[PDB]
Amino acid sequence: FRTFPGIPKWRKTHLTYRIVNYTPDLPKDAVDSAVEKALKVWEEVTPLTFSRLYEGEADIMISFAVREHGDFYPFDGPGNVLAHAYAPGPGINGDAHFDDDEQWTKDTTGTNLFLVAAHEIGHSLGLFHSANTEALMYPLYHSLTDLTRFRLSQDDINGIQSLYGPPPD
Ligand SMILES: [Ca+2]
Ligand SMILES: [Ca+2]
Ligand SMILES: [Ca+2]
Ligand SMILES: [Zn+2]
Ligand SMILES: [Zn+2]
Repeated sequence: FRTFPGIPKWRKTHLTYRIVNYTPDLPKDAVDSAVEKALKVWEEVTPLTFSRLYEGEADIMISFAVREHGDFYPFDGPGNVLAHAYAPGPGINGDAHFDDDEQWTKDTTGTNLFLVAAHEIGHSLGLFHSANTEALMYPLYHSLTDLTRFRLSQDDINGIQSLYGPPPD
Protein backbone atom coordinates (compact mmCIF):
# COMPACT_ATOMS: atom_id res chain seq x y z
CA PHE A 1 0.00 0.00 0.00
CA ARG A 2 1.01 3.63 -0.46
CA THR A 3 0.10 6.40 1.72
CA PHE A 4 0.31 9.90 0.40
CA PRO A 5 3.31 12.31 0.68
CA GLY A 6 3.26 13.89 4.13
CA ILE A 7 0.74 11.20 5.15
CA PRO A 8 -2.21 13.53 5.38
CA LYS A 9 -4.89 11.85 7.42
CA TRP A 10 -8.04 12.78 9.33
CA ARG A 11 -7.26 13.89 12.89
CA LYS A 12 -10.71 12.75 14.05
CA THR A 13 -12.47 9.41 13.81
CA HIS A 14 -15.93 10.65 13.09
CA LEU A 15 -16.41 11.76 9.51
CA THR A 16 -19.43 13.20 7.73
CA TYR A 17 -20.46 12.67 4.12
CA ARG A 18 -22.90 14.52 1.92
CA ILE A 19 -24.28 13.25 -1.41
CA VAL A 20 -24.53 16.55 -3.15
CA ASN A 21 -26.25 15.45 -6.31
CA TYR A 22 -27.48 12.31 -8.09
CA THR A 23 -26.71 10.74 -11.49
CA PRO A 24 -29.56 10.12 -13.94
CA ASP A 25 -28.11 6.59 -14.45
CA LEU A 26 -29.60 5.08 -11.32
CA PRO A 27 -32.36 5.21 -8.81
CA LYS A 28 -31.38 7.52 -5.93
CA ASP A 29 -31.47 4.57 -3.49
CA ALA A 30 -28.94 2.68 -5.60
CA VAL A 31 -26.56 5.68 -5.34
CA ASP A 32 -27.20 5.78 -1.59
CA SER A 33 -26.55 2.07 -1.11
CA ALA A 34 -23.40 2.13 -3.20
CA VAL A 35 -21.93 5.01 -1.26
CA GLU A 36 -23.07 3.58 2.09
CA LYS A 37 -21.40 0.24 1.32
CA ALA A 38 -18.25 1.95 0.11
CA LEU A 39 -17.93 3.72 3.44
CA LYS A 40 -18.68 0.51 5.30
CA VAL A 41 -15.80 -1.28 3.67
CA TRP A 42 -13.42 1.09 5.35
CA GLU A 43 -15.50 1.69 8.50
CA GLU A 44 -15.31 -2.04 9.13
CA VAL A 45 -11.58 -2.27 9.62
CA THR A 46 -10.81 0.99 11.49
CA PRO A 47 -12.17 3.05 14.36
CA LEU A 48 -13.60 5.50 11.78
CA THR A 49 -17.35 6.04 11.86
CA PHE A 50 -19.50 7.96 9.37
CA SER A 51 -22.70 9.98 9.49
CA ARG A 52 -24.57 11.65 6.66
CA LEU A 53 -25.44 15.33 6.31
CA TYR A 54 -28.04 16.83 4.07
CA GLU A 55 -26.93 20.44 4.34
CA GLY A 56 -23.77 22.28 5.16
CA GLU A 57 -20.26 21.19 4.42
CA ALA A 58 -19.58 17.51 5.21
CA ASP A 59 -15.96 16.33 5.34
CA ILE A 60 -16.54 14.10 2.36
CA MET A 61 -18.66 15.79 -0.25
CA ILE A 62 -19.71 13.39 -3.01
CA SER A 63 -20.91 14.51 -6.42
CA PHE A 64 -21.43 13.62 -10.03
CA ALA A 65 -19.93 15.83 -12.68
CA VAL A 66 -19.25 16.19 -16.38
CA ARG A 67 -16.12 17.72 -17.95
CA GLU A 68 -15.35 20.98 -16.13
CA HIS A 69 -16.99 21.07 -12.76
CA GLY A 70 -15.46 23.60 -10.43
CA ASP A 71 -11.92 22.30 -9.89
CA PHE A 72 -8.73 22.23 -11.96
CA TYR A 73 -9.29 18.64 -13.17
CA PRO A 74 -12.05 18.41 -15.77
CA PHE A 75 -13.41 14.99 -16.43
CA ASP A 76 -12.78 13.47 -19.81
CA GLY A 77 -15.91 11.99 -21.30
CA PRO A 78 -16.64 8.27 -21.49
CA GLY A 79 -14.18 5.81 -19.98
CA ASN A 80 -10.62 6.46 -18.83
CA VAL A 81 -10.84 8.72 -15.72
CA LEU A 82 -13.94 7.36 -13.93
CA ALA A 83 -13.76 9.54 -10.82
CA HIS A 84 -11.26 11.36 -8.61
CA ALA A 85 -11.02 12.05 -4.89
CA TYR A 86 -8.85 14.42 -2.79
CA ALA A 87 -6.68 13.32 0.15
CA PRO A 88 -7.79 14.20 3.73
CA GLY A 89 -7.96 17.84 4.72
CA PRO A 90 -10.37 20.80 4.70
CA GLY A 91 -12.67 22.06 1.98
CA ILE A 92 -12.32 20.25 -1.32
CA ASN A 93 -9.86 17.86 0.34
CA GLY A 94 -11.61 14.57 1.18
CA ASP A 95 -14.17 15.21 -1.59
CA ALA A 96 -14.91 12.71 -4.37
CA HIS A 97 -16.21 13.52 -7.84
CA PHE A 98 -17.64 10.86 -10.16
CA ASP A 99 -17.66 11.34 -13.93
CA ASP A 100 -21.24 11.11 -15.20
CA ASP A 101 -19.96 10.55 -18.69
CA GLU A 102 -19.67 6.99 -17.38
CA GLN A 103 -22.73 4.76 -17.11
CA TRP A 104 -22.91 4.01 -13.35
CA THR A 105 -24.51 0.71 -12.52
CA LYS A 106 -25.40 -1.38 -9.52
CA ASP A 107 -23.94 -4.34 -11.27
CA THR A 108 -21.13 -4.72 -13.72
CA THR A 109 -22.95 -3.88 -17.00
CA GLY A 110 -21.51 -0.36 -16.88
CA THR A 111 -19.13 1.22 -14.38
CA ASN A 112 -19.85 -0.24 -10.95
CA LEU A 113 -20.58 2.65 -8.61
CA PHE A 114 -19.89 0.76 -5.39
CA LEU A 115 -16.41 -0.36 -6.59
CA VAL A 116 -15.21 2.98 -7.88
CA ALA A 117 -16.69 4.65 -4.79
CA ALA A 118 -14.92 2.24 -2.42
CA HIS A 119 -11.65 3.04 -4.24
CA GLU A 120 -12.25 6.79 -4.21
CA ILE A 121 -13.11 6.85 -0.52
CA GLY A 122 -9.75 5.10 -0.02
CA HIS A 123 -8.23 8.29 -1.45
CA SER A 124 -10.50 10.51 0.68
CA LEU A 125 -9.19 8.62 3.76
CA GLY A 126 -5.46 8.87 3.01
CA LEU A 127 -4.54 5.96 0.78
CA PHE A 128 -2.76 6.59 -2.53
CA HIS A 129 -2.31 3.75 -5.17
CA SER A 130 -1.00 0.40 -4.17
CA ALA A 131 1.62 -1.60 -6.09
CA ASN A 132 -0.28 -4.76 -5.14
CA THR A 133 -2.51 -6.22 -7.88
CA GLU A 134 -5.30 -7.61 -5.69
CA ALA A 135 -5.70 -4.35 -3.74
CA LEU A 136 -8.81 -2.17 -4.10
CA MET A 137 -6.32 0.73 -4.19
CA TYR A 138 -4.69 -0.72 -7.31
CA PRO A 139 -5.34 1.79 -10.19
CA LEU A 140 -6.90 -0.91 -12.28
CA TYR A 141 -10.64 -0.96 -12.83
CA HIS A 142 -11.38 -4.38 -14.28
CA SER A 143 -15.11 -4.86 -14.92
CA LEU A 144 -15.13 -7.38 -12.03
CA THR A 145 -18.45 -9.11 -12.83
CA ASP A 146 -17.89 -10.93 -9.51
CA LEU A 147 -18.80 -8.33 -6.89
CA THR A 148 -20.39 -11.27 -5.06
CA ARG A 149 -16.88 -12.18 -3.82
CA PHE A 150 -15.65 -8.72 -2.86
CA ARG A 151 -13.33 -8.44 0.16
CA LEU A 152 -10.93 -5.66 1.12
CA SER A 153 -7.52 -7.09 0.51
CA GLN A 154 -5.01 -7.38 3.35
CA ASP A 155 -2.87 -4.76 1.66
CA ASP A 156 -5.78 -2.29 1.82
CA ILE A 157 -6.43 -3.20 5.47
CA ASN A 158 -2.73 -2.78 6.26
CA GLY A 159 -2.61 0.63 4.59
CA ILE A 160 -5.77 1.99 6.22
CA GLN A 161 -4.91 0.62 9.70
CA SER A 162 -1.40 2.11 9.39
CA LEU A 163 -3.21 5.46 9.31
CA TYR A 164 -6.00 5.00 11.84
CA GLY A 165 -5.37 1.67 13.57
CA PRO A 166 -7.65 -1.38 13.79
CA PRO A 167 -11.18 -1.46 15.22
CA PRO A 168 -11.26 -0.93 19.02
CA ASP A 169 -13.30 -3.97 20.19
CA1 LIG B 1 -13.96 18.05 2.13
CA1 LIG C 1 -14.28 9.58 -17.94
CA1 LIG D 1 -23.90 8.87 -16.59
ZN1 LIG E 1 -13.33 17.05 -9.56
ZN1 LIG F 1 -7.22 5.93 -7.55
